[PDB]
Amino acid sequence: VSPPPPIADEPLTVNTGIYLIESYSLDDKAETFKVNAFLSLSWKDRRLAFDPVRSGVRVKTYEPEAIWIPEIRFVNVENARDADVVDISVSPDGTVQYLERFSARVLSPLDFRRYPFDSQTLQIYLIVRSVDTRNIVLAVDLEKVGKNDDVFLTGWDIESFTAVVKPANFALEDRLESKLDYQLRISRQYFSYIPNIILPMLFILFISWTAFWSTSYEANVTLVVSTLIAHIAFNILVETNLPKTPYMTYTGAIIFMIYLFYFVAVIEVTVQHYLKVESQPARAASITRASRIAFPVVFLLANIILAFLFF
Amino acid sequence: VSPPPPIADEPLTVNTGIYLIESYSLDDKAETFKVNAFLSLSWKDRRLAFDPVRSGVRVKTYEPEAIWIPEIRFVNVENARDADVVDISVSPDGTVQYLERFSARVLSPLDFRRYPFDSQTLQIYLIVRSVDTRNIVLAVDLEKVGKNDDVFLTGWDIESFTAVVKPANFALEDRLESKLDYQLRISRQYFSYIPNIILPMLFILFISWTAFWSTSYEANVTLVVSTLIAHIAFNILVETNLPKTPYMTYTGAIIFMIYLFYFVAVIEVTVQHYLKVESQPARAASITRASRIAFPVVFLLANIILAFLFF
Amino acid sequence: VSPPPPIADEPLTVNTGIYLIESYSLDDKAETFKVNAFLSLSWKDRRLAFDPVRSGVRVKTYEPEAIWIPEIRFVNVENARDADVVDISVSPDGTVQYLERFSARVLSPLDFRRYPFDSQTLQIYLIVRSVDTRNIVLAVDLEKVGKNDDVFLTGWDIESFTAVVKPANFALEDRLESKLDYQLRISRQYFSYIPNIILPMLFILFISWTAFWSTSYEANVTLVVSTLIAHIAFNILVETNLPKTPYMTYTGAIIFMIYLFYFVAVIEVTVQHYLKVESQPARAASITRASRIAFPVVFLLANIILAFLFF
Amino acid sequence: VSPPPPIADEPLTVNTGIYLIESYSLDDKAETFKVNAFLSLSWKDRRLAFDPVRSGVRVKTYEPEAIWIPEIRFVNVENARDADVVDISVSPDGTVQYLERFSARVLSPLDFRRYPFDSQTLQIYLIVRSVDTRNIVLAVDLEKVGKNDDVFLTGWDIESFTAVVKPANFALEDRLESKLDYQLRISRQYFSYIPNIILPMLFILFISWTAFWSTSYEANVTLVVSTLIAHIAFNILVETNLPKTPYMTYTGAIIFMIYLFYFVAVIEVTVQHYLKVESQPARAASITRASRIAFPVVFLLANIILAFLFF
Amino acid sequence: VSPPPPIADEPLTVNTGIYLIESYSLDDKAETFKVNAFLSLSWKDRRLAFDPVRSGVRVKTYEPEAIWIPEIRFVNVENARDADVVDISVSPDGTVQYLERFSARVLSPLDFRRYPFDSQTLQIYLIVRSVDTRNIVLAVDLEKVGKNDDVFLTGWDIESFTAVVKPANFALEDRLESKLDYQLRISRQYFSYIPNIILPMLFILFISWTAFWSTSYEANVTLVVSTLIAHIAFNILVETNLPKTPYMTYTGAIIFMIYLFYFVAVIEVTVQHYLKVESQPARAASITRASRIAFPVVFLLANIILAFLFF
Ligand SMILES: [Cl-]
Ligand SMILES: [Cl-]
Ligand SMILES: [Cl-]
Ligand SMILES: [Cl-]
Ligand SMILES: [Cl-]
Ligand SMILES: [Cl-]
Ligand SMILES: [Cl-]
Ligand code: NA
Ligand code: NA
Ligand code: NA
Ligand code: NA
Ligand code: NA
Ligand code: NA
Repeated sequence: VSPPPPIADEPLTVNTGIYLIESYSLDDKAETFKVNAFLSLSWKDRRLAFDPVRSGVRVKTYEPEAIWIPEIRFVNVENARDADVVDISVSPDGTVQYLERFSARVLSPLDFRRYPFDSQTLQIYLIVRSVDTRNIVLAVDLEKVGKNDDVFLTGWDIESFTAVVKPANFALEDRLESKLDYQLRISRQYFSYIPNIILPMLFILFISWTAFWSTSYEANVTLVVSTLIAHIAFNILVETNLPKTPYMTYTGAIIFMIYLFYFVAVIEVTVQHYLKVESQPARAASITRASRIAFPVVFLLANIILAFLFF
Repeated sequence: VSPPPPIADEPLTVNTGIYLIESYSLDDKAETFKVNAFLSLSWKDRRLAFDPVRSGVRVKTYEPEAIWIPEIRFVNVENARDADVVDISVSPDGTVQYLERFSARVLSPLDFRRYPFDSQTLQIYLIVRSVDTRNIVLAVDLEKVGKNDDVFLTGWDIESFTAVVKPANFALEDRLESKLDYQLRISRQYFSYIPNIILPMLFILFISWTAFWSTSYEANVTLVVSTLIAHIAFNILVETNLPKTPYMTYTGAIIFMIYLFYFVAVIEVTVQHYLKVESQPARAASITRASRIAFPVVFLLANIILAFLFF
Repeated sequence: VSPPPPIADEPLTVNTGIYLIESYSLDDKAETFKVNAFLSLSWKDRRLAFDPVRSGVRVKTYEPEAIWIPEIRFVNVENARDADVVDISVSPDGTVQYLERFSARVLSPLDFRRYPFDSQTLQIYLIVRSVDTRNIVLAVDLEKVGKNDDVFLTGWDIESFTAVVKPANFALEDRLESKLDYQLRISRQYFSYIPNIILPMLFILFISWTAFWSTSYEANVTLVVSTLIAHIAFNILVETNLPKTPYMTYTGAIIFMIYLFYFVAVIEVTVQHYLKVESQPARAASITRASRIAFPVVFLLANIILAFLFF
Repeated sequence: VSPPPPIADEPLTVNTGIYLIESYSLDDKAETFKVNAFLSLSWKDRRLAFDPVRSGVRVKTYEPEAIWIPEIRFVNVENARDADVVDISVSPDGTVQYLERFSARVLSPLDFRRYPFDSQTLQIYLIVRSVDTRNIVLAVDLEKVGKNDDVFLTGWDIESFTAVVKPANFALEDRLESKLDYQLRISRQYFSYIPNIILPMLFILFISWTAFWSTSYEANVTLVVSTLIAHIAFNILVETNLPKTPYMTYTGAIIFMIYLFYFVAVIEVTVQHYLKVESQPARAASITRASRIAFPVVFLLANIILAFLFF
Repeated sequence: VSPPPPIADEPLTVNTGIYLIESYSLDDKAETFKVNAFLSLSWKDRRLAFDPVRSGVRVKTYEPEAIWIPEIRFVNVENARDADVVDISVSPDGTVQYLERFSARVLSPLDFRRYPFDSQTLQIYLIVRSVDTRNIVLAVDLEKVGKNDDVFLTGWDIESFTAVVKPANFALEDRLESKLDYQLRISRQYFSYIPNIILPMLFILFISWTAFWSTSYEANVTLVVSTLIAHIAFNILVETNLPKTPYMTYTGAIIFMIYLFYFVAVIEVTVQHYLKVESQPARAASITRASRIAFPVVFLLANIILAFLFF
């Protein structure tokens, strides 16, 4: 089969739509999600036109093999989509109405700067390559763009599914390509991070500060080093659920800054002991009393400044 | 092939029946499960009718290619089901009796609020898309719905496998769709959680309370901080077998609350030492004696209130 | 093609055989194993009979497409088996001799009660569905049942591969089904559990009992709490190699019981200190002396009783 | 079909070009990467020549089945590439212009010596096997060699995508082979290694050196042994993201050397205590004072020498 | 198609050759490796013979479909190999020269007794099943056995790739089978085990022996118990990279024996304290002084004896 011939010198407009059935597996480390959806295509093929009076039928159904169908592909996919044709219908004027159900693993990068309080715009790019006989341009039929009410992405809130209606038309290996941008806007459910990571991490830090109400070097060393090791365990746990970013994340900044607090608590604990041994308990006392106020105050201001830079 | 033509203006009724052969791999984190079952379909095609006297045969067998078969799909699947046709039989009146054996990865959300004492209703949605010539409606043939007595879901108790007999008929991309709800009711085997997570977690907590019968600051600091770290290990272990929920789970609530007990034990241990050093052992004694009763009592009431809110 | 017609009213007997070449991937968590074997089928089709004098040939080879072949399936498989036909041979009388080499992931439940000293009977169920024209019954040809001398299941001892020669004949969706039970009997190689889990676990427990020869509360608290944490690490390690059972396992019982020993060692360590502080070292001395004998004795009797209940 | 016949004694030149659409999943442990690209092939087949007046078209399209296409393979792939033909265009001279979109898992060794500050040259080898009738030679059409502006390897900086234009022509099993080298030059984003591994590791080491300002053997033993265990956790974490190299890596060398510092800190802590007990606090004092300067100085020079050997 | 008919009563000799292109993913726990090679087959079929004078051609190319090809299989594979035919060439006498490029996951057991200083012989078994008309025997064409110089197995040294030229001819289900043994000889790159596991493990052990230069029970208990827990972490790490063997490995032996050293250090530490408390510091002194020499000496002799038994 050959593509539909033009009346003048106009390109062929293939009207597209995506309707999400199942959205799943957002892998933060891999920066990938899986999709199960309807892909609907529509174009005019004058060669397929018929008279509904003479033919009796108001619509004709065709097997993909019988008629010309445009080679439509996804750009940002891992492998070629698993697709199964559902229906092909032709109207009297020759307007073809194609529908397939597909499944694909989409590769769209994420912005972890505000993590776990981040929002994302997942991208799905549709593309068509022009043939030598005719140039093919993509279009968005908004009535056939959308999603199921049951569509759920675990640990995420699905905000919207829309399309950037104007295609990106460009040359690639001396042939025209028509790209379309479908956008899935989602926002992370930060809830569980609070009782599982944030609050346990602050509790261990506050436990280290009880060393400011103790003269016992041996006990202090145990308090600050034990809690420091539990902080290393949280840092390791957190970095396992994220990829290696060339920038700092919100949780990353807080986790890093808390090391400085532990490091300075060790210097305080050391200085206090050294002085007690040097028979200077009075000077050691002043530094400990100051630390009781200084540590929570510097922690609160530091966190305010960090939240300000990130939000 | 074309669909069966109607006598009047009635829709085509495709009678369905899923019979579970194998139920396996319920991944709590992914909220998916895998199924292996028989799918049976039955409809009338007057075009296939024959006289049993003239043809001799009482039933005719057909290859899927030879006759019209409705395009039946699962809604909440990851990818299209792996299916293999077992038999196609036609009765004199033209009643077709289709049977296939399939396997699919079903995606159905889980409610972790009462975990590990939760029960679920796993959903399996069957669907058919109406053609322009005729509208197709699904039906449940209850004589052909069921499961093998050997069907076993590891770590779960299979309660029932039933179907919501009235289909959800609705429009989707200007065509009628007929959805059916098959339900697999299961309940978690909470047994192993008791000797592996719940009881070890309570033992370490009770070990921390032995600090209320000790005047040794150094030993107390070791007791409470060590057990706190083992509690962090259990929290990390528990959260690895579950997804990130925008709500609190039963085990989650208990695990979180226990941090508050450890935090308050550290303040008690600190206060007791401070007083002993300030030459106030009498006041420190009263607080320690009170803690011996207060801690187990507040723990028991808190747990009663939590069980009440969750069950 | 149609099935072979009967002489009288007798069912068609399909003679079966399985010869294992490769057995691998016994996942204890998934309760699955993978197999690569020969499936041999044999039946009489009188329509295929020939005279060896007239035809010259003593045997005729057919492509699967050319002749009728029974639809044979495995019951307890995850997905349909990957099969490749090796040979199809027809004798003068019409006896067909089919042979294929297949690979499948078998789902057969395991009994972890005596773990890691358990033995299993892995099940492989072969099934055939009767057609409307004729009823098909399965049979075991013992000369074609067996296993390769190289067959090795990692961490397991392969005892036998046999077949329960009498099929389970039953009705399923108003048609006859003939099921056959092939059994692979295996026994776990418990060896490595001794130097890697059992002996390290007993060593840490015996190290905790050295607290019965110490008056140092601070050292005792370190001994019992440190070793308790190493016991938690072994419990976590052990439960990762097993699924969640609704019953107690041998290792499970021992691991759990050992927590009680640690809990009671903490009470002893606490009581001893309390008394020393109360200026009652004599009473504390009696309890410590008793613990030295009591702890290993109660541990030995408890373990004898447990081994008795489980073996 | 047979290959194109020569005019004289010249080999057939198949012009190639790879245009990267997606580059993802660079696994350091496996030394693999995944690619999604355009493969374009072009050759002359005079047997396909046509007159456009006669044909009614200026460019002919063929299905792969219809015409002779050279068997082009990748060398360093795990399995055969997943390819889908996009277009085949024949011009009146007989110039075939083939285009396919493929995806493959490329196996290429990585040099971890300077890790995590390493740069790589990923290799992609194209090959063609000569037939008995004609010898096939590969060529690079530079106008068809490029990469999409969005191509992003997570945790890596993509520097260039080029081709070594001169093929490696050689004998293999008495037939000519024409190999082409496509190179992807990338450089690791070392950023995250600094706040997640390097700085936490140095902080714990500096915490161990606070033992040089303490006379408390019990506290010192806790300081040096605790931090040593946290260093073991970092070493285990680091070696999990890398394969086993028969050479030393930069991070590997630093991680190893730091063990020597911990080992010598333990000897210092031991010597200091032994002397204090032997009533020689003066000698112990000199060694401790020297250690305060010696340890950071020897650490700084050692690191300078290491950076010098590796960069 | 039928197999080539015999002149006498001689079997058909199929000449084989494997040429490795890619050898990768040796997974110790699964005892598997993945291979990507060339499989070349050659046999005489007198029916395909031609006169080069009359036919003009010196060689004829055939599609697999057109001529008889022997069903060649691998024995020790997980699934059937992914193969793609490269070329089929026929010489005047009727000598067929087949060539395919395949990929397979080979299952060959490994001997971990000397681990990580082990060497292996990975075995690849080629097999052919004789038909009723003729018996098929395999042969090795040494000129077509070999490997690419770039072939690299990560963490392993490839020594040789050879074939056991005499096939194992045997009966299996009353038909002859001709097995061939292709051997890939490899030796582990033990290098990284030295700075990552062996040396860190010895350092922690030597740190435990500093307890022999301390009278401080509290410090000793910390030294020996802390280092014991780090030894448990190395044992857990090591056993994760290996399968469960019914025999002892070299690393396994050393790791196990080191537990005995820790156990005896705890008894020494306990005895020393008990004596000091019983006002017997002189007796405690003798035992401690002896332990300083005894422990490293018994460790050195034990290790010599172990290396001797294993190498
Ligand atoms: Cl696609
Ligand atoms: Cl489906
Ligand atoms: Cl099957
Ligand atoms: Cl390829
Ligand atoms: Cl094979
Ligand atoms: Cl034999
Ligand atoms: Cl034979
Ligand atoms: Na088409
Ligand atoms: Na059909
Ligand atoms: Na301590
Ligand atoms: Na057949
Ligand atoms: Na071709
Ligand atoms: Na053939």
